[PDB]
Amino acid sequence: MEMEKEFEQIDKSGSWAAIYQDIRHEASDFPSRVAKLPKNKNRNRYRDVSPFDHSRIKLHQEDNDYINASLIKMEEAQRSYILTQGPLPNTVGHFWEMVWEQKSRGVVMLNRVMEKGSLKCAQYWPQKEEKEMIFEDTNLKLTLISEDIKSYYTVRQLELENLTTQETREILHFHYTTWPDFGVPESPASFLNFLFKVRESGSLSPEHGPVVVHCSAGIGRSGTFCLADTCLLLMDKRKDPSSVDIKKVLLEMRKFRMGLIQTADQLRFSYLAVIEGAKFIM
Ligand SMILES: Cc1cc(C)nc(Nc2ccc(N)cc2)n1
Ligand SMILES: Cc1cc(C)nc(Nc2ccc(N)cc2)n1
Repeated sequence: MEMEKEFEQIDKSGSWAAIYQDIRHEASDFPSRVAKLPKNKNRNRYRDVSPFDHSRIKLHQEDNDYINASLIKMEEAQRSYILTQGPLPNTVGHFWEMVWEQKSRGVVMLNRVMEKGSLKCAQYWPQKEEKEMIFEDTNLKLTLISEDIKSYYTVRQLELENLTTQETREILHFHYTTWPDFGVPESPASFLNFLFKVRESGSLSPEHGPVVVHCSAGIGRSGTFCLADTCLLLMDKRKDPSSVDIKKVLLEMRKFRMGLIQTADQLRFSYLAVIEGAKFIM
């Protein structure tokens, strides 16, 4: 079926939970043996969210190459994304090592450091220009260059220096600051505006490594971001845009990382974002 009328048909019939459970039943199951090794217990934020072995990002290190991060490679759309958990106190150095080694230009952050009164990720970037951060375990230095605070999101320019080679690179930090503590946004308008700002920066484009996107577990809000981006790109590429099937795209992405889209409300919000976004494109 088309998307906008399949949407109203699920709303009128109140069957979002049944649709979402079908997706969960059909989703791929691949091994995640490296994630579960005992030496990696303090590299995982949640015991039930792990990268598959076949698509995990490897750190360029011979001691321990593990980070909870996955490469989502969308062949028809010609887009790639790295989805990862919010960094932990003992993985902030690994996180920036990955950004460096994978040649990423942008980092997309969809959570606040504290939500619901608990810590959802480490304060992994500097808050003041004159107070830089050094990661001694991976030999990187990180400096805040500038910060632009807007009503729904903040954009930061950061400098990452490999202290071994003295090479430097500019990284863009796109921080969506207004996702509610509970539920999903009422309107997708600010989320789409944010997506378009990331696109306009070059961070999603083939001349760079894959964008790094995270929330707390790296599957819920993070899944919504890449699902909406990929669906809209396919609608531009194809002769028949109504042939884009959001459930099939989500199942394709779940071949690369488990659990993408965590609730039926997030599924409905993804439909809404793609629907409204397709009107603005034209
Ligand atoms: C010398 C010194 C002393 C202190 C207290 N912080 C830093 N740098 C730093 C900046 C930002 C974060 N998040 C962490 C550390 N550096
Ligand atoms: C200069 C400086 C000063 C301080 C206090 N920390 C850092 N780096 C850092 C590394 C890992 C975590 N978690 C936090 C900070 N760097």
